[PDB]
Amino acid sequence: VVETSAFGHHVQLVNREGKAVGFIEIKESDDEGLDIHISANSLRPGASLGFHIYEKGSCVRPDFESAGGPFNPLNKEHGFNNPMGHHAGDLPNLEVGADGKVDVIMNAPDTSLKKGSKLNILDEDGSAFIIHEQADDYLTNPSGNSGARIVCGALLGNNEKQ
Repeated sequence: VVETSAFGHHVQLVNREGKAVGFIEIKESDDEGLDIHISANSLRPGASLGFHIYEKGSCVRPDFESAGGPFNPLNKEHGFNNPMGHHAGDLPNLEVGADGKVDVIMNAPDTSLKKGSKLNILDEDGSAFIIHEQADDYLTNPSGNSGARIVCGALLGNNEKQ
């Protein structure tokens, strides 16, 4: 009939235009690196639905103490090979095209998300996942965007003591 997720409490990845409405379904395992199922869904356009750890707190920081986010200025050109050039700041491997079925669970640096605390990989910005600044929804007419903060999902664990 219907199914259900595993664990709870996660950073939902939704977009005002992306249409995405998945979530960060992490299911700590016990093998190597990680074995979570962080992949959004409910999309269509070749837009993005989040980004790599590059945000300060999940919708809990305006702009003052180290903005963070991506790098480089606006720069809205993107040319496979132009005289101007472009870089932006790298793009996440999750820009629709497969139902946002992008689950990273193969070879990891140090994703000890099975230590016994969801994701004990709290380093500067644990796991940040901002769902914005990307879209490229070829619509222009309704209410697309192609760059604008609306959703987020940066849940960077916090820990500190003497």
